[PDB]
Amino acid sequence: SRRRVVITGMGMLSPLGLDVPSSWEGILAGRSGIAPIEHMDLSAYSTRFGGSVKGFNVEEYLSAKEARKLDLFIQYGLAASFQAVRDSGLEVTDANRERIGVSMGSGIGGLTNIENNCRSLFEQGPRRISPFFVPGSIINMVSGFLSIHLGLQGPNYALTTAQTTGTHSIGMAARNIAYGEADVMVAGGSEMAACGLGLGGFGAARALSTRNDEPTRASRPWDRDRDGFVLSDGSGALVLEELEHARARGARIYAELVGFGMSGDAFHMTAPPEDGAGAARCMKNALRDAGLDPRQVDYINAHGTSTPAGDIAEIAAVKSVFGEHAHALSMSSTKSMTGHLLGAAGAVEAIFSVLALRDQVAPPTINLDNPDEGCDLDLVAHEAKPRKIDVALSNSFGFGGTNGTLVFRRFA
Amino acid sequence: SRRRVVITGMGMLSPLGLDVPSSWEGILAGRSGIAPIEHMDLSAYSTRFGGSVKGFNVEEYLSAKEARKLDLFIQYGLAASFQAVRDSGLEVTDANRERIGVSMGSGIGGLTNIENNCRSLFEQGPRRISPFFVPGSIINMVSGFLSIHLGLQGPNYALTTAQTTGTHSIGMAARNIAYGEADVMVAGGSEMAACGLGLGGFGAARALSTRNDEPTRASRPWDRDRDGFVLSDGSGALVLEELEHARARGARIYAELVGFGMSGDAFHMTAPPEDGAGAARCMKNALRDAGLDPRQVDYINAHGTSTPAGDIAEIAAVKSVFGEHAHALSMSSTKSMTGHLLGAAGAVEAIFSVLALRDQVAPPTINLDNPDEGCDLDLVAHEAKPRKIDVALSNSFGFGGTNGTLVFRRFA
Ligand SMILES: CCN(CC)C(=O)c1cc(C)no1
Repeated sequence: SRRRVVITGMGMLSPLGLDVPSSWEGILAGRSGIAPIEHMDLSAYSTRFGGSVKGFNVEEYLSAKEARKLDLFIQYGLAASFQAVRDSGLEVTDANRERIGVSMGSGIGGLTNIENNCRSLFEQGPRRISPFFVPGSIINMVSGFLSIHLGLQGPNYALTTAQTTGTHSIGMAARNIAYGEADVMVAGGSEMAACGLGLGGFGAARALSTRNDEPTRASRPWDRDRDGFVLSDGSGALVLEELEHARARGARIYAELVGFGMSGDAFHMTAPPEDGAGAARCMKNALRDAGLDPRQVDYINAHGTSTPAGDIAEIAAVKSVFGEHAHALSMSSTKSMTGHLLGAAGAVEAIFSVLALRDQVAPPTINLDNPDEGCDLDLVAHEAKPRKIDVALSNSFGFGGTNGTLVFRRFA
Repeated sequence: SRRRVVITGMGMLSPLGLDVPSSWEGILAGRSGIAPIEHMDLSAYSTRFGGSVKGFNVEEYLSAKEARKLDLFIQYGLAASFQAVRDSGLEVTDANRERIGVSMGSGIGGLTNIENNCRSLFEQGPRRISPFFVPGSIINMVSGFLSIHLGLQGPNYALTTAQTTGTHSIGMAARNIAYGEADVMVAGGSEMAACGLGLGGFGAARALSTRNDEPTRASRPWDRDRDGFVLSDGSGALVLEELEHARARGARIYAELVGFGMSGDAFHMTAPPEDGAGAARCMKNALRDAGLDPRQVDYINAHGTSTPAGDIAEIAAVKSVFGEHAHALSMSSTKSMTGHLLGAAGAVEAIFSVLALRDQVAPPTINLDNPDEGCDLDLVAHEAKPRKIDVALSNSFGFGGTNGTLVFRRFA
């Protein structure tokens, strides 16, 4: 047997906001966080826009001196984590610190630091590389810094599964608690891949929208005029907690995490199979894990990246899994508003799935002006839809064909 | 309920060889894999040597057209993975492909490729960034490419926990099998951080030995004249398999994985605590997980990096965990010969621990000419020691205070 895992705290930086409630207000209003990227000469680039975090003040979290040691993606991960831990009300003590761990990940890690240190290396030579280049750039330093700052001695690790990172981080942290290796985990992901290297690297694969004239209309999941994903920055963290532990201290419980699925497509380095067979296996594994029938799902937060092949693969996968229930659930892509936060996508979208449960509302897929061929599900086009939601899924389908699904259920 | 996990296949690239038997021959003969680096000009660097993989032929594994797309860390991880799967005798079929996954990790991943593309970006422009920049560099793509080549549809992920990566990858993969999420996992790690940012960045932290004039003597764990770690490249992969699945197909079983521990130090971003308190918590977790009396431990493959603080912290931790039995077990650092493969260290060292069990021999700590203050355990100085080994423990410690321990034992 297995213990129950609940969500007691959430934290976020996104293109919509510097916290969860500001971000969520944007989501339910259909607001875009996408804009031309500033303080960068993007003249030579085919994409000049994305989802930046606006007005982030790291000195609310760290001293200037500690922040100078860390890449932006680590700053963002620590901000969401500190928010989530504050939101949980949890008191770390000598009696529980060995039972509290961290799994905060990233898909691409420290590109901004790699750029700035490459500048020094190329121009001046290796003796100008920062002493903090390695520890301030490696993906496990959100978990590392958070554990040092809060005195967490539980399991300490970091996943990196490209665009699936946040989903896998949360699911695997839930397993840690369910199987008794921890009582509390801080889990999620963070990403800062604006930089030239993110825009240039994805741009070279022609993976990005190039709708430079109308950045807010670029991310248009399942719309016939979509032309690839929009790159976005930020972070999501959840406090996952064993249910009896949460009840004993009088925690506020947002929702229960009942299911976690994983699969591999074993198909292609970057593209999904046309029928989303892997995504279907992963959703079926998550529902089996939750002991739920597909007919019990009310709301899906899609991966919904605005890539032609990805978006159609998900429709096929959902039709395959859900059969005569596929039209009754509501499925939306919040990436229509946030863009694609890569390894943090699954983290912020797990939060939006939990808030869909709290508020009984399916967030919109904005920009869905002309659904493409076969995109005839309830994709919540344009405007948020109040509805009954007992069970919400969140999907992430990333490079290497790596798939993750989380199942959340209302708690009372 | 929790299933038993055995080792049925192993694969490796190291500074001592292009497979496991050749590497292990070097280990038992006390041979150094460390030499001046030939693949780039290091005259401006304070460290000009390391553990390179010599004579690697990627066309033993993959077409030249595919290999040109992939950072060396991916090529090394695939080579070790392919060797491990072949060594296992396992046949992937429609009946089992959903139950076989992969967890191959890296500390830094494709830094060579990111550096080369950053040079293109800065000197020329984004138009010269490779289309394969992202899928040829990011850490999850060992697991990704391996799954595509062999048709593995089970859990597909990657850890990145700095120098603890290979140990965490193997332990977490064992938990997948133990808890019924998979029947077979390919798990381990790969690293190739020997580029200007890697050598420069560890150099700027003054973390590396600067013994340029005698590279084979540079790595000297617990020696009073040690002056930092030696940077090394390669990969380890193991096929982990549920016991009854291995028995059912008549697999050759090398050893059983009986224990896994993690802990965070919660001490410092890069320094280990002097008393080894986090390492001790991690080993005690692993020994309890294995249902063992600490006196059952015969052999410890130490982290043993040849840093002043790391090496003495490990003595303190072993004395704290094992008490008077600390004087009866044998503990060695194979990094004395291989150097520090960073995210691959725990993977190659897990393999060396399993071969210590197969061959009933403790590998030597070479270069241990003058053991430092308090370094008065059996550290198998200079020469391999034939001895009874029923239980072997492999330790890793990393940036962020992240600790892993694996416990292996002979299978009958
Ligand atoms: C054109 C050469 N090939 C196919 C063998 C490749 O580059 C290749 C194989 C996989 C997997 N991804 O890409």
